[PDB]
Formats: sequence, structure tokens, C-alpha cells
Amino acid sequence: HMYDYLFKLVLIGDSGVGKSNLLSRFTKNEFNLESKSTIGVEFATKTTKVEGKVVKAQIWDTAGQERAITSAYYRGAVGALLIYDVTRHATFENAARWLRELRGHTDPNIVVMLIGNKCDLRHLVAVKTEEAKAFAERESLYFMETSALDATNVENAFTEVLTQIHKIVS
Ligand SMILES: Nc1nc2c(ncn2[C@@H]2O[C@H](COP(=O)(O)OP(=O)(O)NP(=O)(O)O)[C@@H](O)[C@H]2O)c(=O)[nH]1
Ligand SMILES: [Mg+2]
Repeated sequence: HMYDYLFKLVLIGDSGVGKSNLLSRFTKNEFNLESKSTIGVEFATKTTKVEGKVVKAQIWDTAGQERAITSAYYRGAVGALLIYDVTRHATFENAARWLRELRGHTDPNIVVMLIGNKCDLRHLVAVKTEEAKAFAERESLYFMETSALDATNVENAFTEVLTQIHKIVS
């Protein structure tokens, strides 16, 4: 293989938090203004040079609501983005219930990052950054605020994960 490492990452979080757009903004630098709820499981790939070595991230992406294929979706996942909508406090509370789901199906030592998405909708921010920092520290998660719409921190969040995974694995 051309790459040194192949890291399977999963995106989870409630419907409409922007998971699919985060991905397409990372892989294909596009903001899908015309997005729609995801059917089944979609995939995407990116090959990066962190460390001076070749990393092929393999990103799985599924919808938020109504399963049983939870099974294959999480299996072998080695990093995860836990994404909530910065303007809808309901999506941020459900993060712990996603975190239990994610944890019942992965190794305790995967790299997990909490993402607060849509940080551009600044006048509707309904979740205090400090409260999300609280949940992140309480649960040993990484933490970022992102905007898929204006690319803010999207690259930083994904690479950060991928670097943190390699340090475990070397
Ligand atoms: N303002 C703004 N809107 C965003 C951002 N990211 C996503 N959205 C909006 O939120 C909606 C949901 O995006 P989408 O990525 O499809 O959500 P999802 O989390 O993938 N949903 P599902 O779980 O059902 O697939 C879209 O209408 C999109 O415009 C962002 O950074 N900023
Ligand atoms: Mg989607």
C-alpha cells in the first residue's frame, strides 16, 4: 500500500447538525447549499501528510435518526467526531447519549473530538462554549468550534484527530 496508515473515522450527532457538510467541506472543499438528510451510509477518503508520513483517513457518515447496522458502522473505528449544532441546545444535550452509543461499540482508547458546528450563525449561538468545554474535559474529549459554511477549523479538527491517532499507533 501507498499509505503507511489507514484510519477509519466516524461522524455522529443529531440530524441536521451539519455532519455531511463538514465532511464534504473537508474532502471536497464544497459547502453543499443543497443538502438533504443522508440515506444509509456514505463514505469519503482523504490522504494527508502529517508526521512526514502518509495517512489515508476513511470517513464514514450516517444519518442521525431512524439501524441495527450500528454493528458495521462503528466497527474498527479509530477516531470519531461528535458533532452538535451550536444553535440548538437539544443537539448538545444528546451528545452524551451519542457518546454512550459510540462507547458501547468501540475501543475505550479511540481519539474522540466534540465538534460544535455552525459557529458562523453567531446571533443564534444557543450553547455556551464554556459548557461544551466542561463536557469535553469531564469526558476526556478534544473540542473545537467549526463552521462548514465558512470552513472555520474544519481542517484543524480533522488533522488534529488524525495526528492524535498516529501518536497512539506508532
Ligand atoms: N449556517 C450553517 N448551516 C450549516 C452548517 N453546516 C450545515 N448547515 C446546514 O444544516 C443543514 C444540515 O446539514 P447536513 O450536513 O445535511 O446535516 P447532517 O448532520 O448531515 N444531517 P443527517 O444526520 O440527517 O445526515 C443544511 O441545511 C446545512 O445548510 C454550517 O456550518 N453553517
Ligand atoms: Mg447527512
